[PDB]
Amino acid sequence: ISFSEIIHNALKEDLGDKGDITTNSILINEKVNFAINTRENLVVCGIPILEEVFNMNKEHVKYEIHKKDGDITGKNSTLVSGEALAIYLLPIERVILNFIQHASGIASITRQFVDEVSGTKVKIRSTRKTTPGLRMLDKYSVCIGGGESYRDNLCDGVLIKDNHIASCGSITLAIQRLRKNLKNEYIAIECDNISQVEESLSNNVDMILLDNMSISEIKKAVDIVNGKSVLEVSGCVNIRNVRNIALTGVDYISIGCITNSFQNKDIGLDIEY
Amino acid sequence: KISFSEIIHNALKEDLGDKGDITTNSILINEKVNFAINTRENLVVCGIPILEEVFNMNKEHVKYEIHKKDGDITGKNSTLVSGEALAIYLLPIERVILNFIQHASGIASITRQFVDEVSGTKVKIRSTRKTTPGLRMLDKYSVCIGGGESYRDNLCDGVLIKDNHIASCGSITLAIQRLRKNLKNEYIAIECDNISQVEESLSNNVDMILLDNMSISEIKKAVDIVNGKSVLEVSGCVNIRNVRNIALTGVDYISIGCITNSFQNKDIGLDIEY
Amino acid sequence: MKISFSEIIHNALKEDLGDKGDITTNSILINEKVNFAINTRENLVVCGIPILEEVFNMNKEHVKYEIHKKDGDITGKNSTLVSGEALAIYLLPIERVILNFIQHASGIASITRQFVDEVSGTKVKIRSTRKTTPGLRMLDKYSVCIGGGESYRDNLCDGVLIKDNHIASCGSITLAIQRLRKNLKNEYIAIECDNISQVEESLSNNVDMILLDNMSISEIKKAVDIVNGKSVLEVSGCVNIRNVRNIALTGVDYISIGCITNSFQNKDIGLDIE
Amino acid sequence: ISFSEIIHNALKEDLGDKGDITTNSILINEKVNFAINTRENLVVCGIPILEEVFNMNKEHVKYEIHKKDGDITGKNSTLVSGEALAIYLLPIERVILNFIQHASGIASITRQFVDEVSGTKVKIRSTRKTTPGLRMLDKYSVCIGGGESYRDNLCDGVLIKDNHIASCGSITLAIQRLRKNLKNEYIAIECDNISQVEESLSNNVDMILLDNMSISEIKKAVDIVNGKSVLEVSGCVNIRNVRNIALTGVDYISIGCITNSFQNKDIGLDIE
Repeated sequence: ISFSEIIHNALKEDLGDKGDITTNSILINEKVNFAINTRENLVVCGIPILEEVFNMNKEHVKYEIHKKDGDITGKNSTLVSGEALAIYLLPIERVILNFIQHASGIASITRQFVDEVSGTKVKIRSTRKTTPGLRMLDKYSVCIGGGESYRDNLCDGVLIKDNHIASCGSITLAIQRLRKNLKNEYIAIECDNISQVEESLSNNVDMILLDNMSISEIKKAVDIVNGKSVLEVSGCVNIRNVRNIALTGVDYISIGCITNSFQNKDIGLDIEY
Repeated sequence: KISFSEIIHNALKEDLGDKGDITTNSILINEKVNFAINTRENLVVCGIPILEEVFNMNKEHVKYEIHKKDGDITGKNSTLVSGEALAIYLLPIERVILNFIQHASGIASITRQFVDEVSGTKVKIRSTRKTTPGLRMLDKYSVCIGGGESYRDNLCDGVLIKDNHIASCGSITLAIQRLRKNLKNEYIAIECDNISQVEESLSNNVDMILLDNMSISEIKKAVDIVNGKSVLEVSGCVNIRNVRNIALTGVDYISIGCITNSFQNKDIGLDIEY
Repeated sequence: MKISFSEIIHNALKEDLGDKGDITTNSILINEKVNFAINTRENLVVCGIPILEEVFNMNKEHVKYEIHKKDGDITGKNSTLVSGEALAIYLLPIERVILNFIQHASGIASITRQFVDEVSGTKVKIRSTRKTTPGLRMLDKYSVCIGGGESYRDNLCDGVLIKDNHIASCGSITLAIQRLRKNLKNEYIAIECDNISQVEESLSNNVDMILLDNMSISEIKKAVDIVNGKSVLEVSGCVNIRNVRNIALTGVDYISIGCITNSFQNKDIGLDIE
Repeated sequence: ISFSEIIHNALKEDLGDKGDITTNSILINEKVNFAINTRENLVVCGIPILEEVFNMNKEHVKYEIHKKDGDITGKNSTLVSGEALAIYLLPIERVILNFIQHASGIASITRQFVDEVSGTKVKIRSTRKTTPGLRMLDKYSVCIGGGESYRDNLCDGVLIKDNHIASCGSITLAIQRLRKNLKNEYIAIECDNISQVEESLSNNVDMILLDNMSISEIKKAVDIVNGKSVLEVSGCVNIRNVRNIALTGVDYISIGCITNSFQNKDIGLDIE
């Protein structure tokens, strides 16, 4: 997965054409030892972004990676250390930290959900309710946290949604039109009641997504589906009920709030003398 | 003025790539639908210009009316925008439009929460640069829609001497003397994390002093020591349950990282009739 | 997705308006309203109108306009492309940006149209190259299409074109094609040749498309004969307008011309104010 | 002058996310000797862009600079040579070549006009009719060709135009407003007739630009101005009349056509 464009855009928004007027008006040739240090427990994510950014400035930053993406670490853990020309380091500090705090926030909440469905068959998935401009970083971070993804975007998978059904008039017609136009594509469909589950099953779809159903309804869907289709539960599922959802027998749980509405992790850049 | 045209293009490109929306394009032909963008909870509306801009790309196939504008405070089940569209042009932009307005309103709404809680004091709530990568300006705009303010947009448009400047050059006094030699007549703000640093900043006649992660006790002391000679700002992720006690101290600004990261997106949906 | 000019628009605005904006306009004008027209000063193929639309649309409260010609329209001297009413303070700072775009885009569309007309009644299509203006690859290729031309590929990612320098780097045409085929199964393969021997060897390897780079009319005629319609044939180079028809009648499929996206004349178009 | 952003945007439009699929599918560790060679006479310009691009890939490209910006050179002249890993060189060939061909184009035509006004006091200037996104490269290239620039953009100098006058109603009013609002700015005004020249003089402007006047009107303006303001000519300036214009006694001639509607120079990358 390439991060080069998002890195550029993050640098550009913070550094513009004039650059860092504070740093540049104070520092010349000072060299500093630094450390990227966690201020809380987290699943590490975003180190490749930090590497790509430091690697643009290879003559001016020397560094050592102590933790790789996916490592679980405690408070006060040094993720990366090294030495730099301060005039090259301080202007990129906030861009690097904002990336790894965001990415580690996603990896960490995801891992909390994955740990809580441990010993069931279920995999946690991301959705498309991701931060604008960071679709791929967000889905990558969910994967580093132990989750999966059905598709990256609207181009690489079929998912017939509530609003497709309301627009064409029926699940049956929607699947009919799609089968004609697409070459034996894997079909996923969103259902918000049991009658839609039954209709989706009549049409031999590959995957059924249960949207905002009660646990009793989810169990009924599991029963009627009877292993003839993949089943996924969607919504913002909180940490206190994801296990009960998992134990129904569904295959996947997709969660919106692991990629929006989550806590960034507190990570800082500490500089010596 | 602020433009969103690039962040919109990048959001569209990441979701629609080169193949377009394969699901919608393989199912819909000429169906027309009535739609409403409806809130599912109380919120401060923000991001409407983004919706307008995306909708304006398909003027022939999307007809709409705005019912609420940015900054409007609205309730649950409120229609922000309604209209009529060729479904084949609307469904592929639904998630992009909603991700934007959910994010923007989340920020504007948390900001307004903090703004209301320091009501009856002089305090203004400010954004920081701990914004979502690629959305610096949307995020700061959204804080402003919510009743907040901003010291600077980025590293180019204002001076702010940090812990790491002080650490790299060795002293507050050297940093300021060098900055003044290079930027005459420039407004100077500096981050302090103890009283000694507040005292040294004052000797140097700075315009603005940020108190970074100081205790309520230290802040009250800083206010007494500063004696109105400089602007005073408190900076950190402050609980909503503690923000007012900080505002009662006498400081001028409170900047809060967590109104632009670590906030709840607002719940807003696209309902199709039907 | 439809082509987006939002990024190149922002960079053109930023380079001309910077952080201080238009100091001349902002220091003279207040609330003055003006009728305006964007008028051609000669014959041209209209190109770049969507850019003009996007810029005007950033200032919708302060600029009211009507489009009278669309991209691809062929129009005469003293033709009004767009007219309207604007607060002067908002129109004058974007004048030069908008004019530079449409004058550039229309210059490309117009020179292309010239080459297209001159090969009329042959099977030949005029193609763009990658010898475009830096930062305007997509605008330049778009403007060639507006002018009746076509494009093999947008850039180095979306088609194979084995070049003189590939052949020189690996040692042979046969080894280059073999390696590519090993790595990209069923990729359409184009290769540039600068003599008949290289055409013969490319044909032996069953390539889909052969480019003739700076060959004489005599060699081009020999190539057409040897190829015998078994590969697509394209002539590439800065053909003169007075010699492109001759090339077209040899029976090649395409002519690629570098000098329709560089070294062309901008069209003269102005902003007239009452 | 920074070229970093323009480099980035040129690389981005040509290499995107997938990179160079032809090069990456044919080559691996092949190393090549290369030369960036002129196919015609020119004023060299854009070498610092080539240097900044190559310096991104320092491990993969070694190079020698034979000609610097402003050097006048002949057909078949090697500007830069060296050795590179082919897989790193070929993907940036077109970006590097388009920059130096554009920049050399501007510097070369600028120099032609400069040579033609030689022995007069006149300086050739650039305008703002530059290629979109290349304002600074275009103005730099004009300077390398022996020209000058009044301002980089609308922020760093004042120029009262025809449309400011049409919008506010008079030269006198426009200048009066500007002097209140701006702190002692150098004032330049565009005039398309002698009445406007006269009015600008009574307002003690610093510079007057004569927009598309006849040689006889320009001479009249030189006479009336009498050294009390800088005089610049803009308009239908071609190589065959620029000296006549220069001999009138004006100070500057600004030329739109040296930054748009000019010939790129033919330069190529030759490999062994």
